[PDB]
Amino acid sequence: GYEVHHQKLVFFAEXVGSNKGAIIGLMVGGVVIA
Amino acid sequence: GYEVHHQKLVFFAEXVGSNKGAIIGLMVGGVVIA
Amino acid sequence: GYEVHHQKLVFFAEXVGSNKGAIIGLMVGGVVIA
Amino acid sequence: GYEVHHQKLVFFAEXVGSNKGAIIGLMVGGVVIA
Amino acid sequence: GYEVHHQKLVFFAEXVGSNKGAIIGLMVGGVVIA
Amino acid sequence: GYEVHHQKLVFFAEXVGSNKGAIIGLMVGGVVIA
Amino acid sequence: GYEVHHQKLVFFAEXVGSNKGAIIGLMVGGVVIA
Amino acid sequence: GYEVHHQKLVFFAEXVGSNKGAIIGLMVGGVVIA
Amino acid sequence: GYEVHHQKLVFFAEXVGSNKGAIIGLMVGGVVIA
Amino acid sequence: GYEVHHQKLVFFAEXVGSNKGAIIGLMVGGVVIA
Amino acid sequence: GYEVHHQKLVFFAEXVGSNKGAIIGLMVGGVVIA
Amino acid sequence: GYEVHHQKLVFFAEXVGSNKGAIIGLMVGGVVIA
Repeated sequence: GYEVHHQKLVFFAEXVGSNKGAIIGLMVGGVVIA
Repeated sequence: GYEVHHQKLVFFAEXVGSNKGAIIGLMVGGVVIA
Repeated sequence: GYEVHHQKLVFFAEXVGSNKGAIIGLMVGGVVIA
Repeated sequence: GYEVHHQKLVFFAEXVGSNKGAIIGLMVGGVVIA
Repeated sequence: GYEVHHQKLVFFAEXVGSNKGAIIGLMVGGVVIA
Repeated sequence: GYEVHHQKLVFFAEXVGSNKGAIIGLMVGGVVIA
Repeated sequence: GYEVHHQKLVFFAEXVGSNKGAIIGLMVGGVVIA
Repeated sequence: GYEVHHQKLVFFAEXVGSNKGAIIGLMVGGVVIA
Repeated sequence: GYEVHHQKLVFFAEXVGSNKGAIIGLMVGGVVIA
Repeated sequence: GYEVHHQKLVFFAEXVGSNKGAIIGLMVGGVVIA
Repeated sequence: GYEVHHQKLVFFAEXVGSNKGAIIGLMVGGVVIA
Repeated sequence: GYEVHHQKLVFFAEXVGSNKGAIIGLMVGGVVIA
């Protein structure tokens, strides 16, 4: 079990052209890339 | 079981042309890229 | 089981031309890209 | 069990062209790259 | 069990072209590269 | 059990072209490269 | 003459008990405290 | 003459008890404290 | 004449008790303390 | 004439009790303390 | 004339009790202390 | 004329009690102490 709390996240992104993947600020769980 | 709470997220994005993927600020669960 | 609560999310997006993917501020569940 | 709390994260990204992977600010869980 | 708290993280990224891997600011859990 | 707290991390990255591995600012857990 | 434009401001405040002063997100002009 | 434009400001404040002064995110002009 | 543009500012504040002065994230102009 | 542009500023503050002065992240202009 | 651009500044402050002066991350112009 | 650009500055401060002077991370211009 995951207990994630009290996060202050600021995400700046620039350009980001032809993104074919995942761009996530805060991710809880699992990321599978194929 | 996931328990996510008390998040203050700010997401800035610029440009972002021809995005074919997922751009997520806060994601809970699972991301599969194929 | 997922328990997500108490989120303060601000999402800024600029440009974003010809987006063919998913642009989500807060996502709970699962994202599959194909 | 993971207990993650009280994080102040600032993420700056520039360019980021043709990203086919995962770009995450804060990730809790597991990342599998294939 | 992992207990991670009270982190002040600043992440600067530039260029980052054709990224096929994982670029994470703060990661808790496990990273498998294949 | 790991107890990590009170970290002030600043991460500067430049160029970073065609990254196929993991670039992490703060990582807690385990990294397996294959 | 002041020309202020194109500002994206996010202001988070917590607690803030018995405030006797001015708490302003974006202020243009002049502030006099006495 | 002042020409201020294109600002992305995020302001986090915590506690802030019995504030008798000015707490400003973005201020253009003049501040006099007495 | 002042020409200030293209600023990405993140301001974290904690505690801040009995503030009698000016706490500003981005200030353009003049500050006089008396 | 001052031309200030393209600044990425992150400001962390802790405690800060009974501040009678000016605490500024980015300041353009002039500061006079008396 | 001053031309200041392309600055990546991270400012950490701790304690800072009874500050009667100026605490600035990035300052352009002139500072007079009296 | 001053041309200052491309600076990556990290400033750590601890304690800093009863500061009556100027504590600046990056300063361009002139500092007069009296």
